[PDB]
Amino acid sequence: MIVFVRFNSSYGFPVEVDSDTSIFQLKEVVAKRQGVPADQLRVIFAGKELQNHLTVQNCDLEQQSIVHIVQRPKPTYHSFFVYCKGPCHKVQPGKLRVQCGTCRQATLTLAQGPSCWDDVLIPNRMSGECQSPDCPGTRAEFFFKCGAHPTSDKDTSVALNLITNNSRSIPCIACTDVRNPVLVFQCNHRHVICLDCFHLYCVTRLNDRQFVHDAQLGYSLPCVAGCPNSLIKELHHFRILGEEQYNRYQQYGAEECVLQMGGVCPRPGCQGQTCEGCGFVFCRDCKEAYHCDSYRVDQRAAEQARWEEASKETKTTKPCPRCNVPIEKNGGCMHMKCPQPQCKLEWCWNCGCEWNRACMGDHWFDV
Ligand SMILES: [Zn+2]
Ligand SMILES: [Zn+2]
Ligand SMILES: [Zn+2]
Ligand SMILES: [Zn+2]
Ligand SMILES: [Zn+2]
Ligand SMILES: [Zn+2]
Ligand SMILES: [Zn+2]
Ligand SMILES: [Zn+2]
Repeated sequence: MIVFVRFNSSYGFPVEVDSDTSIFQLKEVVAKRQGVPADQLRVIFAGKELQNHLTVQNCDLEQQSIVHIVQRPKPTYHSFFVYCKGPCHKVQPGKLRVQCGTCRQATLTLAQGPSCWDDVLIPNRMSGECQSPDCPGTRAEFFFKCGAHPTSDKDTSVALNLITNNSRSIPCIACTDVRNPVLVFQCNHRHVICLDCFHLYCVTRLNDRQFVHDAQLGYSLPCVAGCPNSLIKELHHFRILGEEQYNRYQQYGAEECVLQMGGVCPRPGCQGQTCEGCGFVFCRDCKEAYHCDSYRVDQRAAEQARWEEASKETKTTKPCPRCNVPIEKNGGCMHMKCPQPQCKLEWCWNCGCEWNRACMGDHWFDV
């Protein structure tokens, strides 16, 4: 059998595999050509990952069928997750901060803090009074920081607003495993995916060249379920793939623009008929060296793997930590205050403790 193997590239090289050939042996043969540990390689066919024990007959692979390989080398409750450009260079939980937008000083006092993503992403959406002297600024300018290490106020990361604390134990749409955090799509059902599958998914589309181009916005991916009007608008979410794969994604304009012009290279490093450049000659029909002879997701997972909602019971209401009078939460803001005048405890919904900067940063609000 011939199967075309696409590995960090648009073109797929052919591999010879017998009827009983194991997915591990395929991942052994691809490891020789590419020189990488087999225990990090992941074979994906039609969107489904193939486990090592499986065989060609079980998979329902056929002649010239395309398989991708992708390489993969009380606790703090975190609402916010960011991409830290350094030193981490990977997605991390972040701290949510605010400042006076008029003077750029982190002293902006909020009557009531933020309740959701729109409150902290839409500029000039919130308001307060700044504690700078001779500063009139009322504008709340929210920013984020990586939480994996200390950071100067100035050193800010971008929030990945789709990445969500899986506090509802929602299973993945791709793998059915309950992970944390998870990416939640902006389709009608708010479909949930784990970040391991988001990676697998983004990479598979890069090799396939199945990215979508929002003309004004750029190139993106919709929900994995194919849902309409679910393109990821916040394109910094592709930073999650890491630099190799992000870098690849950025080069998609170049490569599509060349595709539209009628251009075509099949090297792993990089008028009607030689790479010059890299220096490697090849056929244009089959992409071989110079010499031309010789996608769905399951419905049951899709129903379960939605952000959806929880019907209120018992989450809905909690007694005041100090005085015990029931308080029900309004919106997603964790910052509770007590109307009982002999008490008036400001506390955190989630932690059950007095309100403070840690709760604020880790989870001023929750989704
Ligand atoms: Zn960091
Ligand atoms: Zn100010
Ligand atoms: Zn998954
Ligand atoms: Zn969806
Ligand atoms: Zn080349
Ligand atoms: Zn050829
Ligand atoms: Zn109270
Ligand atoms: Zn808290």
